[PDB]
Amino acid sequence: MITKAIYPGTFDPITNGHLDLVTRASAMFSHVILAIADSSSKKPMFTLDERVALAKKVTAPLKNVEVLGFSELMAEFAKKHNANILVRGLRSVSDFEYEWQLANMNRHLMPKLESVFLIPSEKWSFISSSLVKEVARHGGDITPFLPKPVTKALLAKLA
Amino acid sequence: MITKAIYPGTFDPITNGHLDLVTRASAMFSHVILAIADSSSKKPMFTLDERVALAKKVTAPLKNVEVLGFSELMAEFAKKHNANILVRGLRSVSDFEYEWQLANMNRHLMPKLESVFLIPSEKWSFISSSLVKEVARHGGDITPFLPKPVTKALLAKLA
Amino acid sequence: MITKAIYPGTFDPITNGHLDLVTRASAMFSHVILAIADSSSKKPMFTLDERVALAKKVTAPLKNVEVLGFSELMAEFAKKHNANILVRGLRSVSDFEYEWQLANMNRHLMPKLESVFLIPSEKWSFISSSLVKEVARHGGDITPFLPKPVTKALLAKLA
Amino acid sequence: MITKAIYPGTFDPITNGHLDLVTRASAMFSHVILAIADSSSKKPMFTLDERVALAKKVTAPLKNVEVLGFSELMAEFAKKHNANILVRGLRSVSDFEYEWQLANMNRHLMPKLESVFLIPSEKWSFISSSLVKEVARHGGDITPFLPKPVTKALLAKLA
Amino acid sequence: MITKAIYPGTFDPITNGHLDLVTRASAMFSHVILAIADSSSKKPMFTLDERVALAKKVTAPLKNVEVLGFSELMAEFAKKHNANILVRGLRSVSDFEYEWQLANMNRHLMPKLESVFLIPSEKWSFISSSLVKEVARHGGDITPFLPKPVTKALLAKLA
Amino acid sequence: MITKAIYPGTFDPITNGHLDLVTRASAMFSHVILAIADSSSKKPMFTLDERVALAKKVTAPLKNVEVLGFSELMAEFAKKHNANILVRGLRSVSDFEYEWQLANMNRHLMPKLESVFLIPSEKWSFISSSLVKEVARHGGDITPFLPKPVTKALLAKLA
Ligand SMILES: CC(C)(COP(=O)(O)OP(=O)(O)OC[C@H]1O[C@@H](n2cnc3c(N)ncnc32)[C@H](O)[C@@H]1OP(=O)(O)O)[C@@H](O)C(=O)NCCC(=O)NCCS
Ligand SMILES: CC(C)(COP(=O)(O)OP(=O)(O)OC[C@H]1O[C@@H](n2cnc3c(N)ncnc32)[C@H](O)[C@@H]1OP(=O)(O)O)[C@@H](O)C(=O)NCCC(=O)NCCS
Ligand SMILES: CC(C)(COP(=O)(O)OP(=O)(O)OC[C@H]1O[C@@H](n2cnc3c(N)ncnc32)[C@H](O)[C@@H]1OP(=O)(O)O)[C@@H](O)C(=O)NCCC(=O)NCCS
Ligand SMILES: CC(C)(COP(=O)(O)OP(=O)(O)OC[C@H]1O[C@@H](n2cnc3c(N)ncnc32)[C@H](O)[C@@H]1OP(=O)(O)O)[C@@H](O)C(=O)NCCC(=O)NCCS
Ligand SMILES: CC(C)(COP(=O)(O)OP(=O)(O)OC[C@H]1O[C@@H](n2cnc3c(N)ncnc32)[C@H](O)[C@@H]1OP(=O)(O)O)[C@@H](O)C(=O)NCCC(=O)NCCS
Ligand SMILES: CC(C)(COP(=O)(O)OP(=O)(O)OC[C@H]1O[C@@H](n2cnc3c(N)ncnc32)[C@H](O)[C@@H]1OP(=O)(O)O)[C@@H](O)C(=O)NCCC(=O)NCCS
Repeated sequence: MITKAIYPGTFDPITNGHLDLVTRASAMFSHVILAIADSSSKKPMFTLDERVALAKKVTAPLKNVEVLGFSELMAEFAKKHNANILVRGLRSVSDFEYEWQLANMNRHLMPKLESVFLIPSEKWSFISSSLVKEVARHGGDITPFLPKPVTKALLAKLA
Repeated sequence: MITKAIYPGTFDPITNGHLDLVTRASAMFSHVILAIADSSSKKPMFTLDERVALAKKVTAPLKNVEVLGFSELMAEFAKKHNANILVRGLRSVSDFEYEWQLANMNRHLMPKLESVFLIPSEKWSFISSSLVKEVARHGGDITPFLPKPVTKALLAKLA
Repeated sequence: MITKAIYPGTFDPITNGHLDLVTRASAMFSHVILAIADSSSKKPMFTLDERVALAKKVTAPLKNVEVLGFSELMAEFAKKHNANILVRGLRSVSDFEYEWQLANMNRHLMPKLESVFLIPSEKWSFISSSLVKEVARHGGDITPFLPKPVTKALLAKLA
Repeated sequence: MITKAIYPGTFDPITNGHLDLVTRASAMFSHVILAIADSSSKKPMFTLDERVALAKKVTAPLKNVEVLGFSELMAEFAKKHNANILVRGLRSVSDFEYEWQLANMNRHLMPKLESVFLIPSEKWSFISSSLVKEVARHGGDITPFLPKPVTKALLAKLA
Repeated sequence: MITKAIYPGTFDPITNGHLDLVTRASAMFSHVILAIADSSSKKPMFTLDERVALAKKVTAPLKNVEVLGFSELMAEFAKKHNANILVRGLRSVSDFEYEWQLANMNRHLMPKLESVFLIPSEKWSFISSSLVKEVARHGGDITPFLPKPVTKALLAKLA
Repeated sequence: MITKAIYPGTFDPITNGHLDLVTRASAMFSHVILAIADSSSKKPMFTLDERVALAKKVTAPLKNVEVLGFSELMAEFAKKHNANILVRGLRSVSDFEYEWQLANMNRHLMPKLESVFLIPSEKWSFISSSLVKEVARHGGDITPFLPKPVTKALLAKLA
């Protein structure tokens, strides 16, 4: 039996929370696409190419993980790649509303794609990317929250 | 790659919500144990044997689902059955607290068992077993909420 | 156009929160039944007759409010009284889950009965009956939380 | 006894969720104004005139519903129209905070206007307008979520 | 300036979460009473004397912490001890409702006593005493969740 | 024993909710800095100097409160001022997520700074600054929500 899962997000940038979730998804499913949405209208700090390069560095040890950027409808991209499982995180109760909305919308768009949720380790659940960037903008130490090469890119982006 | 998942609960009795979640788990994983906890101290309405018999009737069409009752530590039962994935439902934000507590406890008890969460269909998410029993006690129609043989057993239990 | 609303609860005992909600419902609808469920299996402190007598004293100034005790299915009682609107309170986010479950169940039981929700005044929203009783058991002052005759009955019940 | 209710919102555009709530309000109250706030500072996709025209098409079968655009304080508009009831939706727990804030503010602005809340059908509760627009921008099917003429206008707005 | 804080609870038994909160309160305030409510009607597993003895062992290194059992109204006990600050934990969003209710009730009972809240370390926030006892009843390892002497007493209580 | 607390925020502008929290913090701690973040990237309505002047007027009666504007990392500012306690508000469950994220981030940035939370009076808990500004923009009365001199400045800012 073969599961092809998609882990979609803007990953701007990939964090230690994302790394925990993709590592766990990697262990459970045959193949995982870490799918990075262009999200142009959402004004990312890093370009799609920069985000893809960071995610590849961070997920390199995971054999059955593939990083792909995409600009289309997520449901269309999943269909294209024959994915049948969408994996998303729930850091705390507050994440539930939007995951429920997305999962219901995706149910309409691609009835065969099942959404499943993982709760990140307690080490990473409080991590908000906006707050990490805010701390970085003020020169605060963000090394615990991001992979090494991500910390390096973020600091460079802000210097 | 082979996933053996456990879907544990008291299932007192199995509802259309449980049926939706086990059917979806059945489609995703190689094998699913629908594991019914004795839960003696939690005072179930149906005996363990009655609950196992109902769950077998309701899950009979699902080839790769096995129904087993258990009285021990859930983590010990999973280890015994070489399960590596625990599947649980999240009906709404309110279910998150207890799933987060259980998942963290289970992480300590069996570090290799991953917990994953499914959100039931909008058709069934509002279903509370206590409220279904309350309605049944007052002679109200509960046919939409439970499989046919479960409705039959519940009505008999209450007549 | 004529609205007959039902405001159902265990009212064990009626509080200043209930009084605020029934007073507001009284102002909006043609007629309001303040319907007191027997709720025998839920072990009320006050008998149904005691609860009905307290609610009558407290709602006496409200011309178009009628207090009735009932032991059947709430939906059946509403049908019996030709009620088309069920009014319930939401004190805070935490009350939402159970109101959503009840409203969906009631939708199945009586499709024509509409449930509508009021948020109690900030003066009363934090009031929990269990906590008021707990404070009363320890001789603490509960006069702000209950109508005068209710405070009198509760104190007598506990002396 | 006569209830004039106001159902205020930005309605950008009116959705099947709004239609469900206004239809239910229509059944309960003598008259309903579906009041569309200009909300200029909130940058709507559709002009006020476009939104009013869509809401009129969608609410045409409801005899006692009137659609009006307004740019002033909602409380002032309600006073102007002698409305005594404000109806708003609660899709899930997450909507509670803002409704509680608005209702308290409106209590100060117009003490006689009562706010009352309806929970939309399970068919529509997960619908977020931002997410529907996002799906539409990517060419995904949004026909289940919006009335036919709204789907038509949205698609045209985005082509 | 001198702060005498009270940290009240049933402490049945004291956990590593309680220890974290009392240690932090100890660092901030001049004196802390760790106040153990008899809570007879709430059916504790450990007697008041057993709970007091466990809390004394666990808080012994904290110079300015005093452990006292009490059976009266918490507000009366605080007044008796001239406490002006009540410290309580918030493990997650789900704890907020009851703390808000208690704090408002305590405001009425003793207007000069201020309630203040601490969030436990991420190491301990998921710990539920009921779930720890449930795991202990089934022979599971609970050593990470309770101080050593508490683990010893609990195991003995259950053997 | 000496507590130096910091109460940080954008205070754009200071509200009666902030005044309640700082007054309570003033009563509990030896010294309180009401610290106003420049928050340039968050586009405040009032300049930092305007916000500092308003906060000084409103906190003038509080002997042990000092108002200071700052543009750096909050943790760095606290270290600079030898603060050991950070005080923040929790108006309702909805505020918990962001306070938990901030508190965890601040734990990493300055391990010795303890965060503690106060719940504002029921009089002020529903107050949202964005909604007060929205009401002010439409000429509605906001006098209950802001100190007198703040109402004066806001009205002038909007005329
Ligand atoms: C991109 C897409 C997957 C959303 O992903 P995402 O959650 O926004 O991406 P990320 O996990 O990397 O995080 C994005 C932002 O929202 C936050 N976020 C993510 N999940 C969240 C949740 N469930 N609740 C609240 N915030 C959340 C992120 O943390 C980040 O905020 P931050 O910058 O402060 O960290 C989704 O919109 C998508 O499928 N895009 C393609 C177009 C499409 O198909 N749209 C319709 C899908 S139904
Ligand atoms: C049995 C066990 C899996 C819990 O399962 P469960 O969720 O209670 O079983 P069910 O899904 O059938 O429901 C049980 C009751 O709690 C409710 N419930 C289930 N999940 C819930 C959630 N996350 N939040 C709130 N309520 C929930 C159920 O609906 C039911 O209530 P109801 O009678 O009104 O319907 C768990 O305690 C267990 O693993 N037992 C074995 C012993 C053990 O190992 N304990 C330690 C595990 S960390
Ligand atoms: C009685 C009935 C209306 C529920 O009412 P109720 O909310 O329990 O009655 P009250 O408002 O007086 O409060 C009952 C208890 O639950 C609490 N409560 C009420 N609404 C709540 C909410 N939505 N969320 C959490 N707790 C709530 C009450 O405060 C009280 O607890 P307390 O003793 O600490 O104060 C309902 O079960 C009923 O319709 N009974 C008749 C039988 C029936 O038809 N059942 C099926 C209906 S779908
Ligand atoms: C317009 C007004 C009624 C708010 O209405 P509204 O809820 O924003 O309008 P809609 O229901 O059509 O939705 C507006 C946006 O916020 C969302 N929303 C609506 N209610 C919500 C809730 N309670 N919680 C979270 N989001 C909500 C909507 O879905 C929409 O977001 P989307 O574009 O992703 O769909 C209100 O601000 C108003 O009265 N305006 C007039 C000026 C005024 O009087 N202001 C002070 C009133 S106290
Ligand atoms: C005892 C008293 C302080 C409550 O304390 P407490 O929170 O129940 O005591 P603990 O922190 O040790 O925990 C008690 C139980 O409720 C849980 N709990 C504690 N705080 C909680 C919260 N805010 N939300 C949900 N559950 C909570 C505990 O974890 C424990 O459950 P568990 O056995 O699964 O672990 C309170 O009722 C009191 O002041 N008692 C004296 C009498 C009185 O004055 N009453 C009126 C006070 S307003
Ligand atoms: C400024 C800082 C303290 C945040 O404070 P703040 O909460 O935003 O300031 P205020 O209390 O005056 O309110 C700011 C806005 O967010 C809202 N808000 C405040 N606390 C909130 C909460 N916990 N949840 C949701 N919204 C909240 C405010 O009400 C206001 O919104 P409004 O304009 O509608 O009223 C924080 O970002 C900071 O420390 N800044 C300095 C830079 C830094 O060190 N960053 C990293 C800290 S971990």
